[PDB]
Amino acid sequence: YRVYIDQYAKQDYFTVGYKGPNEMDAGIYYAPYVALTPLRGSDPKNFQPVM
Amino acid sequence: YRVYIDQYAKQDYFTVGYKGPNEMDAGIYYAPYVALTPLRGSDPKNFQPVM
Repeated sequence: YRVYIDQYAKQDYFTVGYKGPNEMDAGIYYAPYVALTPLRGSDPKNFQPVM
Repeated sequence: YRVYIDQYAKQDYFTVGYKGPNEMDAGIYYAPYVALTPLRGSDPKNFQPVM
């Protein structure tokens, strides 16, 4: 058993899981799509940058 | 006669015109001044481009 802490835990528990060898056999999928595309800009009224 | 169609025609008609050899001699003038200067930008509120 790989024991991962849950550092933020409101009560107490343990969740005994499963992870197969595949990334297909999981039980939940985190599927990224686009990752942190940074945007920039500035508003010409005050000329002070936003991001 | 140079017979041009008017492809958007409400009732029907023919307009017999004139165009001289000059482009000074017409009866109406389409005078361009600037042409489709494209403009771009993005509003820093929502960061989504406008054109």
